[PDB]
Amino acid sequence: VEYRNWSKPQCQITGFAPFSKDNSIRLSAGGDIWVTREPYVSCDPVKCYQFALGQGTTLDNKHSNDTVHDRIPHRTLLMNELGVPFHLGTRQVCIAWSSSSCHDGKAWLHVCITGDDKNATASFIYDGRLVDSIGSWSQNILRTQESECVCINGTCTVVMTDGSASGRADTRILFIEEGKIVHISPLAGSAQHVEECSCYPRYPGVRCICRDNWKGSNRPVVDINMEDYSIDSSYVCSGLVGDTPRNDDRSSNSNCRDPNNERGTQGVKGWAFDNGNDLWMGRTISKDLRSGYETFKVIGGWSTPNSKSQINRQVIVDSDNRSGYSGIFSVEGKSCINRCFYVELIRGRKQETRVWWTSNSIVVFCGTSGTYGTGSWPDGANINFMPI
Amino acid sequence: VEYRNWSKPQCQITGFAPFSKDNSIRLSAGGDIWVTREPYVSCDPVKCYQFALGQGTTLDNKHSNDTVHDRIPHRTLLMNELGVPFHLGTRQVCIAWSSSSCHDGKAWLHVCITGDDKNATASFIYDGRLVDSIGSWSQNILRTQESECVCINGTCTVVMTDGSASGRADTRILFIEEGKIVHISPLAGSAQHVEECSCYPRYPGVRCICRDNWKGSNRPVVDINMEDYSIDSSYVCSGLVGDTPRNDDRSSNSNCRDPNNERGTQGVKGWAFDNGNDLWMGRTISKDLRSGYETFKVIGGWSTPNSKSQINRQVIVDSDNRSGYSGIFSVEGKSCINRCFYVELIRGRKQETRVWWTSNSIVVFCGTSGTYGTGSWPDGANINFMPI
Amino acid sequence: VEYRNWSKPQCQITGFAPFSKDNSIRLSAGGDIWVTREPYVSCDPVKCYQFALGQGTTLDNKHSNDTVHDRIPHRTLLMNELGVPFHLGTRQVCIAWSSSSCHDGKAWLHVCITGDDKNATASFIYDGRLVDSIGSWSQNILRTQESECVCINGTCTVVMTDGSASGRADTRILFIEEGKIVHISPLAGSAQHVEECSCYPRYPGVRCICRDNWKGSNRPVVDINMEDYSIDSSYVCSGLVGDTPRNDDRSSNSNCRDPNNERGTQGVKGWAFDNGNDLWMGRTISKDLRSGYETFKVIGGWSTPNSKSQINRQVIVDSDNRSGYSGIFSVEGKSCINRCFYVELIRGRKQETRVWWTSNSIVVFCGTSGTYGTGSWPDGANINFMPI
Amino acid sequence: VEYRNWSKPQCQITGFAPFSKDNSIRLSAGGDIWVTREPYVSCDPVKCYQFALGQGTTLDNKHSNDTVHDRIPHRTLLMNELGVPFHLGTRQVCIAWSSSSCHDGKAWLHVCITGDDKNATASFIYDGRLVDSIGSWSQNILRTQESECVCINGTCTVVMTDGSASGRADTRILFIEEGKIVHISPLAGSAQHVEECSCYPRYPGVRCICRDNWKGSNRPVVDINMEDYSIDSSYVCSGLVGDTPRNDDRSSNSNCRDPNNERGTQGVKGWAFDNGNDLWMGRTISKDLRSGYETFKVIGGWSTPNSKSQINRQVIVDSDNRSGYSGIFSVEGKSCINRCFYVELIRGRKQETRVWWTSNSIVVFCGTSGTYGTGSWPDGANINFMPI
Ligand SMILES: *[C@@H]1O[C@H](CO[C@H]2O[C@H](CO)[C@@H](O)[C@H](O)[C@@H]2O)[C@@H](O[C@@H]2O[C@H](CO)[C@@H](O[C@@H]3O[C@H](CO)[C@@H](O)[C@H](O[C@H]4O[C@H](CO)[C@@H](O)[C@H](O)[C@@H]4O[C@H]4O[C@H](CO)[C@@H](O)[C@H](O)[C@@H]4O)[C@@H]3O)[C@H](O)[C@H]2NC(C)=O)[C@H](O)[C@H]1NC(C)=O
Ligand SMILES: *[C@@H]1O[C@H](CO[C@H]2O[C@H](CO)[C@@H](O)[C@H](O)[C@@H]2O)[C@@H](O[C@@H]2O[C@H](CO)[C@@H](O[C@@H]3O[C@H](CO)[C@@H](O)[C@H](O[C@H]4O[C@H](CO)[C@@H](O)[C@H](O)[C@@H]4O[C@H]4O[C@H](CO)[C@@H](O)[C@H](O)[C@@H]4O)[C@@H]3O)[C@H](O)[C@H]2NC(C)=O)[C@H](O)[C@H]1NC(C)=O
Ligand SMILES: *[C@@H]1O[C@H](CO[C@H]2O[C@H](CO)[C@@H](O)[C@H](O)[C@@H]2O)[C@@H](O[C@@H]2O[C@H](CO)[C@@H](O[C@@H]3O[C@H](CO)[C@@H](O)[C@H](O[C@H]4O[C@H](CO)[C@@H](O)[C@H](O)[C@@H]4O[C@H]4O[C@H](CO)[C@@H](O)[C@H](O)[C@@H]4O)[C@@H]3O)[C@H](O)[C@H]2NC(C)=O)[C@H](O)[C@H]1NC(C)=O
Ligand SMILES: *[C@@H]1O[C@H](CO[C@H]2O[C@H](CO)[C@@H](O)[C@H](O)[C@@H]2O)[C@@H](O[C@@H]2O[C@H](CO)[C@@H](O[C@@H]3O[C@H](CO)[C@@H](O)[C@H](O[C@H]4O[C@H](CO)[C@@H](O)[C@H](O)[C@@H]4O[C@H]4O[C@H](CO)[C@@H](O)[C@H](O)[C@@H]4O)[C@@H]3O)[C@H](O)[C@H]2NC(C)=O)[C@H](O)[C@H]1NC(C)=O
Ligand SMILES: *[C@@H]1O[C@H](CO)[C@@H](O[C@@H]2O[C@H](CO)[C@@H](O)[C@H](O)[C@H]2NC(C)=O)[C@H](O)[C@H]1NC(C)=O
Ligand SMILES: *[C@@H]1O[C@H](CO)[C@@H](O[C@@H]2O[C@H](CO)[C@@H](O)[C@H](O)[C@H]2NC(C)=O)[C@H](O)[C@H]1NC(C)=O
Ligand SMILES: *[C@@H]1O[C@H](CO)[C@@H](O[C@@H]2O[C@H](CO)[C@@H](O)[C@H](O)[C@H]2NC(C)=O)[C@H](O)[C@H]1NC(C)=O
Ligand SMILES: *[C@@H]1O[C@H](CO)[C@@H](O[C@@H]2O[C@H](CO)[C@@H](O)[C@H](O)[C@H]2NC(C)=O)[C@H](O)[C@H]1NC(C)=O
Ligand SMILES: CC(=O)Nc1ccc(C(=O)O)cc1NC(=O)CO
Ligand SMILES: CC(=O)Nc1ccc(C(=O)O)cc1NC(=O)CO
Ligand SMILES: CC(=O)Nc1ccc(C(=O)O)cc1NC(=O)CO
Ligand SMILES: CC(=O)Nc1ccc(C(=O)O)cc1NC(=O)CO
Ligand SMILES: [Ca+2]
Ligand SMILES: [Ca+2]
Ligand SMILES: [Ca+2]
Ligand SMILES: [Ca+2]
Repeated sequence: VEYRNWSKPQCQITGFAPFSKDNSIRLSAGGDIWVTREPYVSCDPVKCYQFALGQGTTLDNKHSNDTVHDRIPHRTLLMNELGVPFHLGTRQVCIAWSSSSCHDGKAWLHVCITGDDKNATASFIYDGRLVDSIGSWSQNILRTQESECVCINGTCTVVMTDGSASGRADTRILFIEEGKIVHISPLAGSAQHVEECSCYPRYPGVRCICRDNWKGSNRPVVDINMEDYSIDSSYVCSGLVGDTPRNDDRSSNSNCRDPNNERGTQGVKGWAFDNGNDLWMGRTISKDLRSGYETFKVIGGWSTPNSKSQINRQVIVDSDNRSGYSGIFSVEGKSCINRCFYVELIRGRKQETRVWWTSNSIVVFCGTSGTYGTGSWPDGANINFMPI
Repeated sequence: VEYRNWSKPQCQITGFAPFSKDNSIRLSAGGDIWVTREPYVSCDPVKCYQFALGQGTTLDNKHSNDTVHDRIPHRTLLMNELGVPFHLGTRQVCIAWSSSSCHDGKAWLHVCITGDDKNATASFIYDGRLVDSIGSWSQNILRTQESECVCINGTCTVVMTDGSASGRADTRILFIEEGKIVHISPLAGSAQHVEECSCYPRYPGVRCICRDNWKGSNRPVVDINMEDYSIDSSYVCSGLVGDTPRNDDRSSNSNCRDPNNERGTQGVKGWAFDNGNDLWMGRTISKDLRSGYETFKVIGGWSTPNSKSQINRQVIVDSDNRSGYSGIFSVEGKSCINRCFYVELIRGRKQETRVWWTSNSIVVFCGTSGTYGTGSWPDGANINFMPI
Repeated sequence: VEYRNWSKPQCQITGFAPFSKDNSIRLSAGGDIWVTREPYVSCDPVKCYQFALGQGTTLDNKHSNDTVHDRIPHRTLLMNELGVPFHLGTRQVCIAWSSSSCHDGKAWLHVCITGDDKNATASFIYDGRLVDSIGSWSQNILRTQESECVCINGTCTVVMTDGSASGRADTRILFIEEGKIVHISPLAGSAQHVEECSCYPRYPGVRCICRDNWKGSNRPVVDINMEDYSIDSSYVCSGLVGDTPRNDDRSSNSNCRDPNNERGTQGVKGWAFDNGNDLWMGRTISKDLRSGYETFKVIGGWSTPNSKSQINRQVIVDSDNRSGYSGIFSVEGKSCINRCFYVELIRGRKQETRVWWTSNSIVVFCGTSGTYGTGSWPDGANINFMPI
Repeated sequence: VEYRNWSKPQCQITGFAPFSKDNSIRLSAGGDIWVTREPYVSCDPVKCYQFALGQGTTLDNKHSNDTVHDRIPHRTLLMNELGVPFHLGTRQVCIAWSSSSCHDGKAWLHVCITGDDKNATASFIYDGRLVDSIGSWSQNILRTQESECVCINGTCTVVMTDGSASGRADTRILFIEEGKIVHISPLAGSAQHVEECSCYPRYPGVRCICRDNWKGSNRPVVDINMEDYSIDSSYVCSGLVGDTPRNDDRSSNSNCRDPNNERGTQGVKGWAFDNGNDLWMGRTISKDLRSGYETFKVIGGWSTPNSKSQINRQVIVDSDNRSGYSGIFSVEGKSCINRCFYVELIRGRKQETRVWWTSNSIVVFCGTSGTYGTGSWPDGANINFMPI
């Protein structure tokens, strides 16, 4: 085998077509299915798998009550082939309440994180074995992407943070090269608060549209140069803007340079990608809550400040139901590296209160230069038939 | 590996012998088994798998109530090795309420279809990755075979339709060549309404005995020439005729040229194949309802109008119980390409009303030049022990 | 790969050591486990698997009531790796109420039998695909071994019968050579009623200690010469004698030539093997019922009429609980072909009546030249905790 | 493939980072999970698996009542990939109430033990097939490690005992070389009662920190020279001392030469390893009960009598909950052979009495030269939500 060096032009996509869905919640009312959160999908050259931080339990387990909590010593990273639900036969690849896996092209790398918020650790399991580790620097919930890291020629770069939800955090980018961290670079550029990045190969570099829990609705962008370990950062030019909550199309702004300070203290993991001066992106159809999810093309959104010229939209999840976290994921084509996204459909506590558990099912569309109709693929679980 | 080029003489079969059965419904009253419909089986050179459009749920899930509906955003294409039921560990290969998979001889192709009836899309997932897509042309339930497409030297041909259940539809045949649609040809020949075809390799071409929901009981035939992308069509010569409902042996007819207009607005996916001037075929033992299923050889049925000279019959499913959809499937032998069929044994709503769910189990016999007894292999599930 | 030609001296065993056990019944009261019967184990060069004719249902399924019946259209041949129970994820390799599988050394052969007792068929699935078939000759429950057939250089020989439980049957031996039956030879020798043979390689031939439901307690022996397709037959010389029911050690006899007519109309699948003039063998500890199971070495038992000189006995299953069918199975060693056996531990109806189901779990010891203690490994399921 | 010859310098570890956890008990209240005990993990060059002696049942099976008993004919050795719970789809690799598996570098070896305490046997299944066996020598619960044996160049050494819990036992070390026992050597050195050893490669030899149920809290050490089949033994120099029960840090002692006779009649499987004159080790945080588990580095602990100079400690399992057995396990790195440990988290009868079952879940950290925070990863199962 050789390493993934991703040297192929990004495909010229026309929009998004359907790819996977697992009905996990639907099945949960009639099968021993896990109770996960903050999911994502990644693929090795031959096939894809779906990741998710389970709650160390099943929906029918009374151990589901209080599944809202974000970090318990029992959150383990599950890993199935893309399309097969998290049934008792699922492998818990490692202990972690926050993660990121990528496949250098020879084996898998799994940034797994557990422990006290104040003082947590991060295990770097590569090729099944624990190659290195690192500990909490700012002694405050050392976290990472909750999406897949990316590798180019042997080095895989994961951007992690440790600092303060709504406040100045110490974000840095590790260059774990085959399990062992070969270098660490503090965040450069303008960005004011990088959280849970959605990264993707941009030969010869890596680009990340992230989050910003501090004071921006417009998405942060963290560019890592693979050549010299450098870093740069900014924000998306898009005027539409995509985080949640956010202001609203008419009254939202961004200048690619600073946090817009428009309902900013807030967030949800999102994604996006350039293409010429344009920006393929997607956000919740709702601007206050995580309901529904749309995607569209903002002509100019990449290179021109506050552009609100939208186009090619699509309802992935109708507005009348829940959405959630969202990341990106690439797949090498025979001629070009395609772009794909997934959607976390969360159900349970806080929003819906009939139940005492909080799990989620996924949905994944993929770039396509072909044609396509219209639809809305929600979770589908009747909360009234659900356990608890 | 090389591609399947199917250049082998079709075996000279004597009848049909037993091959698989999964008791899915039987097991459903005592196990987390899925709730599928419109099943089929296909095989790559080494082994076979069984497909089925599940209802994004299990029989015990209250989410089973109303499983009668044909298309919900939750229907995903399941895929197991031939013989292992759709238990929670089954992979949902893609989102689709209508499909067709084939294996060019190097990897699998999966025509998956979801979305609004009015405007649906069709994803062409090949080798795990989404290679292309196409959208609804007549803006009316873009559908396909619900059986396996066939490939010769690299090009795989699936015939799809989009138009009007009982009325003129726009049927066309795509030539997806390794995920990407390399050509599309509108239906030629006489045929008046091709629906859910059962196709099979007929080196150097592909032949399809399909359905006809408009005005025929006799089965349509769609021949695709692989050489020039052409098309031709007609109807089976058989006087016995095999759709449902249909008239009845004595009073049924066909002339290989036009819809017989004998209870025609009606249908069920069926299959058949030539052999000299003869026609191996199978239909429900009942001519009004889908109960039971028989097979036999009509001497002349292929090349001579309205032939009712039957022979070599066999009861696969006794008349006293349910049958359903049915397709064909080929398997390369060491010297000849064998012919095989499967039977959808449906249970649940509308017909049986004790329950509120509608699932099905399969049965599959395969051509054989050997000897064989007689039997009847139904579903076997006691509807009185069944959930709901 | 090459074929198994078994040219190695049989190991010089000292007795039997433990190998597998699946606790299937025990697990059945707390898991979706199948309801099988007439089990057996076989191995391909690399590993072993365990076979069993399930009842097309689980113990918790109400579909378990009446699982006593021997042949229903729903009995399918299950196949797991040696040691993993028949859980919903088990593959139903084919439809069959009587079978025999062997592995020529390149792929598997599965003699599967279903259909009407009067007129049943026998599918010969080889390398996943149906290669041939044969139909019922004496129009009376065409059956076979319920153990593994054996192959030498490409030809695999299964001995089947069709005739009359307690009466003259037409037993014959097929020489299915890679799926296709290359020859059939009627039973020769003295034997008066061969039923469900336990066969084993005896380079360059195959030997079978079978059953005799007609008028013998002493076991039949069917030798097949691979060289010329011939056959020969007789009975074991052993005076101890091992079928059930049988007379009793003191008053039991045999002369290697004729049925002893000592409680003969009766049977249970058993096994045994030579070694010089001696005979390794095993029978139920009880001589009327199937309770318990023992093994021992009869010095002379092979070559000398009515020898009752026993030695090296062992209680595999203590007398206070159920046993059942039993077959043999070989395994190639690095220097010699080892001999192994398995024991069907049946539970359920007729004998135990608290329940309405009849399933079984297995136990398997294997030859050993080493040392070993003593024990008793029964089923272990508390019938009072069991479903129904 | 080649054999594992382990010729690499042991890594220079800084402490322990998280690796796996299976939440088995947590899942048991909502899934068909097995009821095991005395677990362990081992890895072949490519990946790891987790072993455990199940109780031939599930927690929901009424067959769980009385799962406290240590040896029943139904205890079978389960084997899953590291991270996937013991769900019905788990393979019972053999019959055994005491075991040890290792992988010579070409295939697996499984020392499985069952039978009467008085007269038990030990099957040596290698490469799937039973290669040899041995019987009970002192006719008293022939037992072994309950951890993984180790192999160097083709010979795998397991140290077994048979004798008297609290009294002089006959411990010996077998040198099973590819299934067949090529030599046996009685225990040499000073050690007074070796029980369930935790062994590890120390090129060109093997070292074992074991137990001592007789009259020591300080751990026994059994060194096996691979070169000449010799043996040597002693006790750890550490003054901290790690068994349970034990005296207490201030008042505990050891001189590397004799049993300390400090609460000695007692035990629990533990582990430890040298590093220069130092000793990496771990024990329960409690000195009377098995609650909690800690690890630390005793500077000098290896080469200097009664050293109590501790350092680098860590709470793996907080003191407020249960721990249990513990073994070691090695993993070859790209440059050095890393050291790892696992912790048996037991739940059920005797200690906790709300329930009638006694199962356990595991936790596994692995050596690391990196950094790491602090945490406590217990079982997590709310005994009040648990079955029975
Ligand atoms: C491909 O296919 C699309 C499908 O797009 C998406 O449509 C779904 C529904 O919106 C969405 O959830 C799914 O995920 C698809 O991706 C084709 O067009 C689209 O489909 C429908 C119908 O054309 C549009 O749906 C809207 O939402 C309501 C529910 O479906 C519907 O009621 C809305 O219509 C109201 O306005 C119409 C005129 O537009 C009017 O006739 C009615 O009055 C109607 O009723 C409301 O209005 C009144 C009060 O305000 C009262 O009558 C009554 O109380 C009621 O509340 C609306 O139609 C969807 O927006 C539409 N267009 C698009 C661009 O998606 C599309 O043909 C094709 N396009 C592409 C690019 O492939
Ligand atoms: C191989 O084996 C076949 C098996 O073929 C199929 O038979 C099953 C039953 O029909 C079918 O479900 C299964 O799937 C097999 O594939 C051998 O022959 C066949 O088997 C039976 C018996 O010979 C035939 O079955 C028919 O269906 C009824 C249920 O089994 C049965 O009652 C029918 O018989 C009535 O007529 C007979 C004479 O034919 C007469 O003796 C009785 O009176 C009987 O009773 C009814 O009639 C009266 C009122 O009308 C009253 O007595 C009473 O009220 C009752 O209702 C009939 O026998 C099946 O048709 C038959 N033939 C064939 C060609 O399949 C076959 O030997 C062999 N063939 C081949 C090609 O391999
Ligand atoms: C290896 O290990 C064997 C184990 O062999 C098998 O023993 C188990 C029990 O029989 C069997 O189920 C398991 O599968 C093993 O494979 C060692 O020896 C064997 O073990 C026991 C004890 O030595 C023998 O068991 C017999 O069965 C009864 C239950 O265990 C037991 O009660 C019987 O003993 C009666 O007789 C003894 C003297 O023999 C006497 O002291 C008592 O009185 C006892 O009690 C009954 O008798 C009276 C009324 O008749 C009353 O006292 C009271 O009411 C009660 O009913 C008997 O001991 C087993 O037979 C024995 N021998 C053998 C050769 O297996 C063996 O050491 C070693 N051998 C080898 C070849 O490896
Ligand atoms: C990396 O991160 C460690 C984490 O180490 C371990 O800490 C967990 C809790 O002990 C453990 O279960 C987990 O597995 C970790 O591996 C960082 O430091 C450690 O964390 C905490 C806080 O610093 C320490 O925990 C102790 O245990 C109690 C529960 O957490 C806590 O209440 C204890 O504190 C009592 O003393 C403090 C001063 O120490 C005082 O402020 C309070 O009064 C407090 O309250 C009790 O005392 C009074 C009565 O006696 C009353 O106030 C009241 O009734 C109450 O009972 C204590 O803090 C843990 O020991 C600590 N240190 C270490 C070295 O682990 C560490 O920063 C970093 N280290 C490394 C090497 O990476
Ligand atoms: C990126 O990876 C590809 C695959 O390793 C490299 O291209 C291959 O190697 C040589 C030199 O380019 C050619 O003969 C092959 O035909 C190439 N493979 C294919 C599929 O075209 C490529 O050089 C790598 N490096 C860069 C910088 O792109
Ligand atoms: C159809 O496929 C077969 C397999 O690729 C082709 O035949 C093989 O290739 C060469 C030329 O025919 C022969 O030496 C081999 O012996 C053939 N294989 C076998 C199993 O016979 C065949 O040419 C393909 N093309 C056509 C048009 O049939
Ligand atoms: C039985 O099978 C074995 C394996 O195919 C044959 O022996 C091998 O082939 C040649 C000729 O004997 C030797 O160089 C190899 O060393 C043999 N293999 C082994 C493992 O010894 C053997 O000839 C076959 N035929 C017969 C009649 O025994
Ligand atoms: C231990 O095992 C290794 C692997 O088999 C042996 O080293 C390899 O073999 C030759 C001779 O040493 C070298 O060319 C290879 O480069 C070695 N492999 C690696 C990865 O370095 C080694 O000799 C074995 N024996 C001993 C005593 O260490
Ligand atoms: C470790 C962890 O709590 N991850 C999260 C997951 C979801 C959410 C969320 O609110 O959906 C938040 C966090 N935490 C943060 O991002 C804090 O800035
Ligand atoms: C997509 C879809 O509804 N497929 C079907 C499946 C079964 C049936 C059926 O009636 O069994 C019908 C359809 N639809 C049509 O064929 C309409 O002409
Ligand atoms: C097909 C079938 O019934 N197999 C059997 C299995 C078990 C038994 C049994 O009685 O255990 C009997 C049979 N049948 C016969 O052997 C009749 O001679
Ligand atoms: C075979 C067996 O009983 N193994 C054990 C497991 C656990 C324990 C235990 O007490 O945790 C004890 C034993 N037995 C012994 O070690 C006797 O010295
Ligand atoms: Ca924000
Ligand atoms: Ca019609
Ligand atoms: Ca008899
Ligand atoms: Ca002790």
